[PDB]
Amino acid sequence: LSPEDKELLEYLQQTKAKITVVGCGGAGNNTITRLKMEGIEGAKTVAINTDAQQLIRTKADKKILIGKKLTRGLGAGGNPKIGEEAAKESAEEIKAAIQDSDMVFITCGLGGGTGTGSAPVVAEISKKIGALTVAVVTLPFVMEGKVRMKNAMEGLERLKQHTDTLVVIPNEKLFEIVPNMPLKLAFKVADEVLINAVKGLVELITKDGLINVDFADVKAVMNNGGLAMIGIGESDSEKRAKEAVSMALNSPLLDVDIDGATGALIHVMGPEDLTLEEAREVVATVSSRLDPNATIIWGATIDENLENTVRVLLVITGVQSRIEFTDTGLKRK
Ligand SMILES: Nc1nc2c(ncn2[C@@H]2O[C@H](COP(=O)(O)OP(=O)(O)OP(=O)(O)O)[C@@H](O)[C@H]2O)c(=O)[nH]1
Ligand SMILES: [Mg+2]
Repeated sequence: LSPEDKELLEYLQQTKAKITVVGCGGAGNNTITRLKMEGIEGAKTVAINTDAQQLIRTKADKKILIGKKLTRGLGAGGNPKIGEEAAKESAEEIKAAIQDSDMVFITCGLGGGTGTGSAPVVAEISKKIGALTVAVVTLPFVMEGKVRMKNAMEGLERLKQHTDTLVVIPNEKLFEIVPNMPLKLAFKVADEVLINAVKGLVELITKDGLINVDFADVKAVMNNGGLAMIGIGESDSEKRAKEAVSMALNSPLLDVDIDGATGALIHVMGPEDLTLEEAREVVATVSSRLDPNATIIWGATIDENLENTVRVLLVITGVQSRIEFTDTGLKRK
């Protein structure tokens, strides 16, 4: 290289796109494990919990047992305050774990004591170190009781204070996707949605695809994405790309008016025969449903575990004005 170049390269050296995914509580830890085992691209995984037993059986690049002096390696028993105090107690360790991150993904299942309580603390620390802070969390099933939904919503309120974009997935809507779903499989299905949402969002930024997704653009949109929701769809039919995005746009997980949506992140995933043309048809379809001033970031990657099905992950941001926070869950305005 040359004097100018060599300098630049060195510059690229220091700077980067350090992404860290943090899972809190059992649900959060279970998510991290899958990401680690199936190997999420260009992202560090961190699992944190008060329950040492859940944490020891968890797999991640780093593990932080929080609340040692407070919970003595035991869970929070559903007490959000314990999870908060515990996270506060381990603020330094958490900070060390996510230090130097350009972006931090906080994932957990709201409703318990650790995830609900610690998540907002990890988020605050994440912002203090200057990382684009994004959370992907789930709301509990109705069958879990009002108390769980209350703590969840309360935690969703605290969380919204420290995040740049807060993606919320209502588990209850999972029953609308698969009506005859056996109870013993509810959480196995939720696991799948969570993984597809987090991995899908992360790899959209880190995985080489048929088109380049710029990190600066991703910042611009997530920096103030506010409250966000997702849509998932896949098809192998004649118009696979057309059906997939149609499914995603009609997904019950995306329970809200998207016309006022400020932006969107679209991740098209398919087998080796995936073409840029299909990707564009997906974007075009979504583009018409949102405000013409909305910013749309999109990518398209090959997933060899797809055979001949195309998958579409939709993330609609800035929809908090079309939503209201009740202790029974989110309600459409
Ligand atoms: N996807 C997924 N969701 C889960 C699973 N188990 C729990 N949930 C959901 O996640 C919510 C929080 O539960 P946990 O993650 O177990 O709780 P925790 O954060 O560890 O908190 P404490 O046990 O009270 O210390 C529950 O209300 C369920 O909605 C699981 O294995 N997978
Ligand atoms: Mg626990």
